[PDB]
Amino acid sequence: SGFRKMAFPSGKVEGCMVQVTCGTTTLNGLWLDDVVYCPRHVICTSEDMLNPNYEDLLIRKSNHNFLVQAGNVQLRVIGHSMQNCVLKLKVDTANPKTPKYKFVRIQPGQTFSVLACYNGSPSGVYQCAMRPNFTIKGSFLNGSCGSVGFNIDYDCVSFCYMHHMELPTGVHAGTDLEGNFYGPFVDRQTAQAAGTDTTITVNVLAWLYAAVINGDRWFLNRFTTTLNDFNLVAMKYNYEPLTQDHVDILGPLSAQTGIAVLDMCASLKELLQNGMNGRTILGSALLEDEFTPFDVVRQCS
Amino acid sequence: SGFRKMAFPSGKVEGCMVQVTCGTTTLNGLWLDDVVYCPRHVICTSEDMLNPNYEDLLIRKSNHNFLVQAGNVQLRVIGHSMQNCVLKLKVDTANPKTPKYKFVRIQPGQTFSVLACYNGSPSGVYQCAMRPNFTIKGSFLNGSCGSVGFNIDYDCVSFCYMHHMELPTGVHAGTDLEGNFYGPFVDRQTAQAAGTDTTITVNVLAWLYAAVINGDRWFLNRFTTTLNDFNLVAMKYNYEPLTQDHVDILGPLSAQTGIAVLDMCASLKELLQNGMNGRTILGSALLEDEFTPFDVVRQC
Ligand SMILES: Cc1cc(CNCCS(C)(=O)=O)ccc1Br
Ligand SMILES: [Cl-]
Ligand code: NA
Repeated sequence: SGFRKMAFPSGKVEGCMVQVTCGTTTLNGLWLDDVVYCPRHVICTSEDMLNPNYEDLLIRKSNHNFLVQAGNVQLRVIGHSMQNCVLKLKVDTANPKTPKYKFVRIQPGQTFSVLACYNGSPSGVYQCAMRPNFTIKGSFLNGSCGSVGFNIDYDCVSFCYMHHMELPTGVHAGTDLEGNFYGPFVDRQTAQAAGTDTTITVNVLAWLYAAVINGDRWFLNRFTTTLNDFNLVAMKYNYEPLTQDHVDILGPLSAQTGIAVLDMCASLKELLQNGMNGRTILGSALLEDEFTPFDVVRQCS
Repeated sequence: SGFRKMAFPSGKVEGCMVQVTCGTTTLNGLWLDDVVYCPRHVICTSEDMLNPNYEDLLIRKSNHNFLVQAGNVQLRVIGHSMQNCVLKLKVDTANPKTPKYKFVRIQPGQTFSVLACYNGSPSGVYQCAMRPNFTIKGSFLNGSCGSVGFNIDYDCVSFCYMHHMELPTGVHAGTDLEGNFYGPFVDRQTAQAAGTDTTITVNVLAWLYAAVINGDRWFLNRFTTTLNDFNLVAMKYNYEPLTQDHVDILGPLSAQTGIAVLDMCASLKELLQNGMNGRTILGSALLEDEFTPFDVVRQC
């Protein structure tokens, strides 16, 4: 037993991290087959970043303006193009460490592992959720840009995130690997704030199941409720609505414990109103919302 | 900006994880050069659980009683020996993925990454600390036995923990990679209980210094304290005594932030007295004790 914020093993992704330099800017790229993926803002000077014309800045650029380094080996760039906010550098050599992979776009509430890198060198792994306001509460210092987020499904790496920038509040904004932003953000130096964030209700519920599975049962009660009743409470506390689909995804956990989602919703309703009466759940004084139902089943079963 | 329980990249450890089978028992082994390290309890059955005579059970085994599997490849055992509570199976192939490594025994309060593994397949990675009572609050199911804890400093993997057992309170007990247990525990399923756990005071202080660095000052006060007065208070909340060693260790974070170690100690005494009054520090509504002074300087 025990319950921890757990990342996927990072090794299949560590094998894909390179350093990309354009002028004075250095950051991380993802090397898969014969292409290196990195944020297009690597082509910007600090002057450029206030109002960049990426079209113009890039036609002015050529292959030789890009220094790709895989540890102690220079990769030769033989092509360059832009997909949305991502720069694709074609290289002369396929990554012999390319895993089975696809590019996937995640939904808010979904979790993924982040390999934090500095100078194309993997430094840390941590599990994140994509927030309802499309930011992530990561840990990123300068040179972190181009760090990626991923899931593993058997042998297949699903790449879902690339880090572009930190917002004024300390939270982070990035794209999928096709360079589409998550959330209403642009890759320019400008005034950008995260929306007011919400709590991922289905994830809180999943985590209450994890707590019960690990013997932390105090908050259970004899009561049940309804989606409509609960959701008027949720909306009140800046919780996402619980849909019937959320209820069905918790299904397995509802079985293994005998606590039906609206049964557990009544526990949660009461924690939102009355609080934790001091106590903790899985060594947290907060209602944790960065474990999905899948995460709880995966780690506990 | 941001502050997260960050684990080390697990890749150098993933290339060393194999499956070890003996009798009907399967758990994880660590493949470094021509040696596979696993818990010696792999050679026990039901009737050997309470009072295993390990020297007696191991002399009755031949090399071919051990089935070592690295993915699809079967490894050939050519030798076995026991060092303390760890079994060392010699194999005919050196692991070509062996990273630079060492074995270190850590002290309570130190942090490390765990790679939780089942059937020699890595399942996930998380950060832990050695608690003052010599347990770890891990996440471990049946079959995770022989999973390892490590640090990675400057490309060298420092192995500091191998998982052996879960105690009745749901916390975890293991050995260093020389097979010596952390704490008073033994590889017998005889009744054992960990000491009352305590909060790692030096870690809480480092994490408060981290809060100040990332721009949180709400919990500072105008007070200072003597070391001795701080300990008389902190022990009433089951906090570990703070030593002059702990004070020296915080000197850098003190100098970085301009707050004296004993001023920060006054702030902690007040937080223990008041709680957080509906506020958070680095996103926590509790006082975090699984970040070391070193960890806070690395991540920040
Ligand atoms: C002493 C000890 C023995 C065991 C024996 N394995 C557990 C079940 S079985 C019959 O498959 O081996 C485990 C841990 C310790 Br600690
Ligand atoms: Cl140590
Ligand atoms: Na209930």
